[PDB]
Amino acid sequence: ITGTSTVGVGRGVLGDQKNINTTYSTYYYLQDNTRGNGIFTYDAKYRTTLPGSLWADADNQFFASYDAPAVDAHYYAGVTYDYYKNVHNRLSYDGNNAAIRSSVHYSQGYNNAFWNGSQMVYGDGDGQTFIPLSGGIDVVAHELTHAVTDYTAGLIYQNESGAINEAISDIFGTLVEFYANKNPDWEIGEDVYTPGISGDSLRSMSDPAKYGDPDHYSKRYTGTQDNGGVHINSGIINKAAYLISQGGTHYGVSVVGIGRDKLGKIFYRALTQYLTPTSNFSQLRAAAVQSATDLYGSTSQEVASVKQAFDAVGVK
Ligand SMILES: O[C@@H]1[C@@H](O)[C@H](O)OC[C@H]1O
Ligand SMILES: O[C@@H]1[C@@H](O)[C@H](O)OC[C@H]1O
Ligand SMILES: [Ca+2]
Ligand SMILES: [Ca+2]
Ligand SMILES: [Ca+2]
Ligand SMILES: [Ca+2]
Ligand SMILES: [Zn+2]
Repeated sequence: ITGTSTVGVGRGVLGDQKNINTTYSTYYYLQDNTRGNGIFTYDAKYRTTLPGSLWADADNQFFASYDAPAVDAHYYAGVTYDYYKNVHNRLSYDGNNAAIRSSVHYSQGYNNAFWNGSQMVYGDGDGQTFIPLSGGIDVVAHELTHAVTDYTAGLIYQNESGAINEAISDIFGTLVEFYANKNPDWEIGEDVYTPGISGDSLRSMSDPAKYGDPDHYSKRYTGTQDNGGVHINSGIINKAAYLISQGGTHYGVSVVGIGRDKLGKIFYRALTQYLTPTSNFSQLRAAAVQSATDLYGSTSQEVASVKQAFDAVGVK
């Protein structure tokens, strides 16, 4: 909508207070004009029609329980935008400042979030398994990274290319969380997962097996569930990226860590320069090696660590 840019204030899913960029035109809309061609947040009103209504507020103060998921979807979309701009010189997910749209209050008790080819979509959770999922910045960045992947490598969402697609979203969801530096970790979804269970998460990058996911190619799931286990076998790639960044010895294979920022540059380059829609784990390895070579040289520690990490998880 057309209006004058202004700044509102509200509270997130987790009760934290934050300023949000809004637009004034009779009402104050969740429309952030400071980032590319806008970040737009919508209210699905407990239904499944998308995008719904552009969020409209009467006084620019968003402290109601009902507003919190919209506050966080709006705010964390901006953080993810900032990450890709400042770290990877990328303007929005299509690299040309496409408008980022997010709908919250999707359905009733919906325990998920997703990028639907055009926008992000967040359920409220049933209050038991999930609270509103936009409250997890790694969830938001996870979904928005899917838009980045769809516009670049285009990894088919099935089998190994689908698991790479999932791993990429877990990776950059985690790196965006570290970028904001609020209780960051190598776990996925901890902030919105099981409010009644402390210390758990949806997946673990540091130790995929913690939740039954493979941490080695030999343990990969080859059935048909989950489009061939795209959310399961991602553990194999998640573990390799954890090892690249943090180091460790895994099934007796030692990996020297190189840090988070270099992991991001290697995988972003791999994602945008070398991966294709049908790429498999082995081709991901080659992409990661060629990216680290481009960035740091064939005889670098970085290239060596990329090689050690994929050996650890059994990807040749
Ligand atoms: O109480 C809710 C209110 O916060 C919102 O603005 O409109 C829908 C209501 O359910
Ligand atoms: O507020 C209610 C909400 O809790 C539920 O998700 O759907 C029905 C609504 O009236
Ligand atoms: Ca208000
Ligand atoms: Ca965390
Ligand atoms: Ca996390
Ligand atoms: Ca929990
Ligand atoms: Zn995903």
